[PDB]
Amino acid sequence: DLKGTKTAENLKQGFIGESMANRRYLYFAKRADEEGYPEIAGLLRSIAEGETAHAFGHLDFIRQGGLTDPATDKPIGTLEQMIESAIAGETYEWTQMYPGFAKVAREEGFPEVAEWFETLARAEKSHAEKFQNVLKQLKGG
Amino acid sequence: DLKGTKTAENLKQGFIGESMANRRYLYFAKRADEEGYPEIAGLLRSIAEGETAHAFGHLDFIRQGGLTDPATDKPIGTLEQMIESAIAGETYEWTQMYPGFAKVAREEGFPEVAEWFETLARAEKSHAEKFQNVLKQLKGG
Ligand SMILES: [Cl-]
Ligand SMILES: [Cl-]
Repeated sequence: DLKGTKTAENLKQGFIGESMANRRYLYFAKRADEEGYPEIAGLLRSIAEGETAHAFGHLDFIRQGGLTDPATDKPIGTLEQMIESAIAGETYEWTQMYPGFAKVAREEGFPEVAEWFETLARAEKSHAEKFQNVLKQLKGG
Repeated sequence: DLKGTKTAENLKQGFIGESMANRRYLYFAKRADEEGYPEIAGLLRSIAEGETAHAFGHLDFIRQGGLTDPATDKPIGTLEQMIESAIAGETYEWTQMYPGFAKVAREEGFPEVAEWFETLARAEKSHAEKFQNVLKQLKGG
């Protein structure tokens, strides 16, 4: 009964925010590492494990409710569906999103940012190919 | 020169998507684990390390450009700023976001989802307190 509800939206938003929180806190922990704050770094890493649990619990409800992947709007019920979601998102990123970001970065006078986005387009293409090979393995039984 | 540009927006969007990709792929790897696909699971985990590198590189450009944290719109130049960003986001989540999500979940007839959001409000309150104690440690020199 979750499809089309505000609660469906809120689970998706929760997933986005918890995902960012884990990345942010681990990035902050690396700064603590460099500067010599190991107890702060360790606390950041442990809090980040909390954010993993929160993100994964949001995804559990999203699937239990027949809602789609926050990133791709594809189903993620089965493992094969999960890999198809990965392929769809990767294809978008390597063919469309990162090339477009690189072009705009060049247009706006940020060539180093553009080369980073071009690196990421190539990297996401490789990810897409790896996930396509996974799907072939799963569909072959 | 990045402030107010499309490239600033694109770095922020890139960070969001890479953050979700790492969480998604690790969630998918746990399903592969359970079902008995260890080579798929290991590949998912390795691809997820790629997404960490991509997310962190987006954050590097965001900081090098004097842009704010995608999650909180607070600066993240210094370690103290990073902890202040964590406190701001956590305060929002525990006081405002998760309580509101829980109330809406109850209004819409999803009591189990509501109890999950109430658990997360309490958890984020604890995170906020831990980060406040970190900031006190840093400001005390
Ligand atoms: Cl420390
Ligand atoms: Cl396998």
